[PDB]
Amino acid sequence: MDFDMIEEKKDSVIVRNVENFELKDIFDCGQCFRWHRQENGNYIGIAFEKVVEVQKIGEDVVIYNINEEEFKNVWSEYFDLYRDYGEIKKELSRDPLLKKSVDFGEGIRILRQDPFEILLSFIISANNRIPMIKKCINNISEKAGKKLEYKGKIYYAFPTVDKLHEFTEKDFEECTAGFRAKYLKDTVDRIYNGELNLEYIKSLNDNECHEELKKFMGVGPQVADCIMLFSMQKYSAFPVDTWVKKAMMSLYVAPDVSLKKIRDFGREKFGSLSGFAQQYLFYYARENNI
DNA sequence: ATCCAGGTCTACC
DNA sequence: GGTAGACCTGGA
Ligand code: NA
Repeated sequence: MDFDMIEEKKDSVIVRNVENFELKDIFDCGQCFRWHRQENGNYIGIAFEKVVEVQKIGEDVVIYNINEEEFKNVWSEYFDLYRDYGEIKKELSRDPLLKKSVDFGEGIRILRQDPFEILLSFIISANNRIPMIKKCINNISEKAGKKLEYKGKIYYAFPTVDKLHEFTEKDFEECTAGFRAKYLKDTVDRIYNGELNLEYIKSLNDNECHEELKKFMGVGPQVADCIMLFSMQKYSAFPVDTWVKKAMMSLYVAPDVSLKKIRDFGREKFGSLSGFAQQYLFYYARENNI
């Protein structure tokens, strides 16, 4: 694990001896949409019906608004703290072409997020800009999510399946999902009536999981890979969006290679570490606007 | 303006 | 199996 012990305080939990953990790298690498950077460098986020604030001071991480029981059963896995990222980076760095990207995002960790929230979040992500994606997700939450209080402000949890099933296509359009509104409505319908079961899909091996996710309207090869990587821990995923495409064309493939060929090339080369390789590549490419 | 952003769906050889 | 057009929105 990438930490050694924790200390439960009155208003938070302190995680000691943390390694491969930097706030900007984790929250701004593209994998999540409900974490917001604070003036002081901290980040406040909403996940699993809770508001959490995270601060990094030296080798210690302070997670506000949670206790030890919550750290053990929810947040330790949320931050993927049981995985040794030093080994991941060591293996990937054997490839000189990946070195610069790994060095740039040394503190990245792949969060273990909720399948339902992630499914809808990435359907919204298609042919969209992150700022807009964040707004749409928060609007959806404000419209039907549970009220949460933290430091004088009311935050809204992501809606339950039952509450989201109450949405009409127009409701999604109002939250500004654009043309994706119909996809979100259809998807929530299939989750609600049980046509597709997320717990079942998450239990499948990487390839079968990917195929089932593509059954959802609005989900293609890229969105499916994001969903299984970010909420189902299927690490052979290699989501090829515009940024990863650019990164791969700069290092491994020609400018006329299809996205499918790029995905297959990446998965073949990086294997079980494809998802991690993709994140370092994405973050470097987007931040440096290659 | 025309293109781009965490693409996907539809029509079609 | 592989491939041009259309598609909400809004900052550059
Ligand atoms: Na689909």
